[PDB]
Amino acid sequence: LQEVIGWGLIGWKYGPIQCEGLANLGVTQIACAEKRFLILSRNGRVYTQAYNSDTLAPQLVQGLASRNIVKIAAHSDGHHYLALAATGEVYSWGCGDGGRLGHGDTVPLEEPKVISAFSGKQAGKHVVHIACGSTYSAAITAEGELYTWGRGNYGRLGHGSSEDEAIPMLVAGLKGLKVIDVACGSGDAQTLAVTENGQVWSWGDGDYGKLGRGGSDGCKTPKLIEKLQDLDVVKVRCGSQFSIALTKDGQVYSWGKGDNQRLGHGTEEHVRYPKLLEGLQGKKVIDVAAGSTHCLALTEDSEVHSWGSNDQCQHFDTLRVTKPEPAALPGLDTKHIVGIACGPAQSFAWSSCSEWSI
Repeated sequence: LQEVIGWGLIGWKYGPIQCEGLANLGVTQIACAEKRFLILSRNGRVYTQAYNSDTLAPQLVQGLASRNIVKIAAHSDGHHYLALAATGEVYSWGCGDGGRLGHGDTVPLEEPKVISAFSGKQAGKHVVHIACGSTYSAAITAEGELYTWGRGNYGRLGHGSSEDEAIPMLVAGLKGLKVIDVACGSGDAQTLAVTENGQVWSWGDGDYGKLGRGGSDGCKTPKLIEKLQDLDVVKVRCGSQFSIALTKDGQVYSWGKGDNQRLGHGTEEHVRYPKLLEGLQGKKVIDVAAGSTHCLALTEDSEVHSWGSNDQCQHFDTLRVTKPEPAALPGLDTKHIVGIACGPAQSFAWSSCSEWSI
């Protein structure tokens, strides 16, 4: 068996715990929502489990059996889900408020439904990435177009207004650039994106300087993060009121709200421009997972570092209520971890499910 480790506020357990129930599935991805998480299996099925259930027993998400799912998404402060099929179809379910499901109404859905706006597309118009905010959604096509939809407050969708959209809408401001990553926030939310030239963009609410251009002014269309504009950034992430960027050469920058040590720089001052996370210099980071107020980082050599809030034991290596600076979690160096994920009070890490790796 693959190893799947979890810790934090988990209701099935009487530090880190081995989740054999999840290992049986062959985990490739985990998307953490607010009360539950989705698990994608090697065979392209999707399962769901609540954090606070008495029993660990992931249940099959019905309505996807037809298709081979290759990506899932959800947001750690959210109540809706996206799933992406190998053939390109996008499914959505959960809460419908503000049009976040993308079906042109605000009806909530117990079961996955195809977003017909993305069906019947031709080649480079196929969706290849999906993302959720707390109240909105995004997707990227193979050509590099970015579509957003859902709640529009503070310009989080990037279309020059605060209008909600129940149907996916092209982000015109990036038309002409190839978008390769996007991340969505919560509360008064920011949105971040990365284009193939390695430049980085932000828009939405400006509180705590999470947009990365000083002060706290928001904006309603995508704008360049000038401090990152010479680095080859390849991924972005959003936690609650803060932002993360990761370079091709494994450096990490965090900025935004400072409370509860969520930025990892060692104090709780808000940081209004992207700042290099010194605690990880020397390590080559290959992924970062941002929960609400805590983060994990996976390195090339398979170490798993964490920092931030510890109000709910998100960090099993510290007794104090925060973990100010990044530091390797013990026990995990020897397990060949390849994936990490964070919920609002939860963290997961897994090794590979190839029966060959085992």
